[PDB]
Amino acid sequence: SSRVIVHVDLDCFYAQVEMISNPELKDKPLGVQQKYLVVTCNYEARKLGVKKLMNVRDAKEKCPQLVLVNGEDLTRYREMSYKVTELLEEFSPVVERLGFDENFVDLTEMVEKRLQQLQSDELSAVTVSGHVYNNQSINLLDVLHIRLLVGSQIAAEMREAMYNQLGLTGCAGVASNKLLAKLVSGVFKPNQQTVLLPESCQHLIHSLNHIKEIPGIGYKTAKCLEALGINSVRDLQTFSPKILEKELGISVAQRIQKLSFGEDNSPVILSGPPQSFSEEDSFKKCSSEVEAKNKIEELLASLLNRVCQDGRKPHTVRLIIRRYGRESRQCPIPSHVIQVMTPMVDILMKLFRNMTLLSVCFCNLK
Amino acid sequence: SSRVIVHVDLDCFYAQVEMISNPELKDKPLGVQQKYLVVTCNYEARKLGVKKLMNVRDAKEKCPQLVLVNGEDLTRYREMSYKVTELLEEFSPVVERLGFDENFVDLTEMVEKRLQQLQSDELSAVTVSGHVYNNQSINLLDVLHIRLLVGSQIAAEMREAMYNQLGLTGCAGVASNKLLAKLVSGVFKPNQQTVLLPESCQHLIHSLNHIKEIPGIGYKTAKCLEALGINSVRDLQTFSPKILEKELGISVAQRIQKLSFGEDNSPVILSGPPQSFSEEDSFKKCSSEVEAKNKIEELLASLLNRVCQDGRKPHTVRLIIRRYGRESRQCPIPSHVIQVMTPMVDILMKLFRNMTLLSVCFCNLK
DNA sequence: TAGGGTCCT
DNA sequence: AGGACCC
DNA sequence: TAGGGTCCT
DNA sequence: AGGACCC
Repeated sequence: SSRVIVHVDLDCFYAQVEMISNPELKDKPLGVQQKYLVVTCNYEARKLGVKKLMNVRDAKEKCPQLVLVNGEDLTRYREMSYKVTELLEEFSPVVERLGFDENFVDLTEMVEKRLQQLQSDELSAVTVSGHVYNNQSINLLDVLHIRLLVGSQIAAEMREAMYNQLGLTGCAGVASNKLLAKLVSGVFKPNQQTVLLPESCQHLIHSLNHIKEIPGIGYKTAKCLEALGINSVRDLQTFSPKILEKELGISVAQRIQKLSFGEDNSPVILSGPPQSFSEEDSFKKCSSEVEAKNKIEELLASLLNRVCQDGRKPHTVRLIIRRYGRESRQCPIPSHVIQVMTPMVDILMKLFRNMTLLSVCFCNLK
Repeated sequence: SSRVIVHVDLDCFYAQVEMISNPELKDKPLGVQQKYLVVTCNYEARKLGVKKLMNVRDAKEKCPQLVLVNGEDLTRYREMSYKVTELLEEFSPVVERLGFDENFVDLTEMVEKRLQQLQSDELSAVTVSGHVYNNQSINLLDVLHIRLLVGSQIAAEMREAMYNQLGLTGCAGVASNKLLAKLVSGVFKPNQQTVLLPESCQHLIHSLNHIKEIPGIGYKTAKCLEALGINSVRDLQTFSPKILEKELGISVAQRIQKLSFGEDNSPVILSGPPQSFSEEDSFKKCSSEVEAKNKIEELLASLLNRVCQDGRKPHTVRLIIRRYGRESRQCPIPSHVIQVMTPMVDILMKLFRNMTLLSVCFCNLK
């Protein structure tokens, strides 16, 4: 029943991809911006004081030289993101993506095949690769320690390969479920890896400073938990099941409470090809509601070649908006047109009618 | 690109199944009732004046003797319904169910395989089986006439088989798409079949007296079409695309207008096993909101053995209600419990809280 | 936030 | 269609 | 309606 | 979760 999961987390992904593109930014502190924000930056930059999501001022002006590169167009990041997942799929087919820069891989079957291959004696020579969370001592007679170490060796091989084959660095964490792998992958932040032995599972989970830090608990649940006095992970562990059950629902409640103990039985799901392709433009009020339809052909133009590219074709289109909350108009894509721009353009137009930012989404792929 | 579709429609299905069960009702006019209604009845009954969905009074008292059998419990109907579909699947794998007593089968591939088998001469001997809609003349040199006739021969074989193997009678209609097959299957109502040649497609579609009669157009669309002056099928054929587009949406609009011409490109979809299992009880106000939870264990008890039976197990439960409009509380089914009553019972209870008729639905099968 | 994406209700 | 969660 | 069911938004 | 459509 016990698993060996790895979580692979790429350092400052977009900046890595931009530094690979213009090398002259290698030494230089680098910010990737979209609109007014520095959504990410390389280490130099971060060191000289910057954070994911500061103002191109509160941050340019917080610092020198700061090179800015525009990262509005996600295309290259999205391609590199899939190169990484495909590489990890080669290790073990079941890989789950979480945004463009994180992947979970279930290493359970692969660890077991390795251990079977190892003869009677070299098993005592199995070592760790990377850090051991909390500096915990290994016990070579613990079968679970031996699996998690083999799991740290797969992880180092994945990271070596992502570096040798794609030029990317990244962190990894090995643990017995997704929550823990993800919590432990960032303990040694830059381009390193860590492995979580079971005896340190409470230490990790209690190293959190707020339940918002638990993946699975977002902006809302957190605000609600607060309203009940629950603030630390230990308040959530000890809070009353009932009262919680009867406030967040049995589902929400009885899952987030297991999380608070480090227990998480959710499988790593095979993500495979994406379920949708969309594009977007912000513009703090810039749609006169009228003129701004040209932005609509915009988005289509890019999308169409993406949607094409795939093979698979979309059976639904959808349009989305915001106001000086979002709204969406869903609709089937007419038969024969799947098989160019011009028809589409006008399906999207009336959709527009039936209704600070705009988007087209192509979904329901077949 | 042209298809041969059959639509198979069983006569007064529940009554057939009840007449097979108690033979003494064979000669006798038979009503199947659920609560206060005669949801269906055998021909004798219908003849001596009865209709699908009259009051057990406005109808018992509209007529003699009238035997009543309770059809609240759908179990036997549901089993016989699947026996019928499985039989038709044996002819050609792609069969779509529409409620418990109707099935569409795409006979395209099977008709073509038959025609290929027929040598050069016997092709002139191909005949029809059953009625030809509108008494239309056949043209043996029309490839489309020849396909639809072979299609009427498959249809007679299906009906013979449903009769010989399962004791059920029924109607069939063969046509080039689902709309037309379904419109034409009831032209000779009792236990007969009809085939639609293309030249009579407008005659059939114009034989309708209201656009509500077009499968695809329901209670709402109809009321809306009316609000625009559209009443006959010919008003809908001739109504303006735009105005219609810009009232029902492009999707709704441009599909129902094709229907009004007898054009319908929707594929017969393989229904396979069901996507959900649910049970229900009416009771014009009888839930004190409190006591009535016993009805909840009720429904579960039956369901559980159904859900079991299948193989596949449900990952979601859901509860539904009405008021002296419906409401549903959706929720995941806790891991380990999939693998009895007692846990469930209480998951359903709190669901109850977060909130003339009651139901449990098990869905999201895996 | 930005510019994506995913699953549930 | 909209809500919630993730990066 | 009753007692089911299915797909879309 | 609720709307619309079918039997």
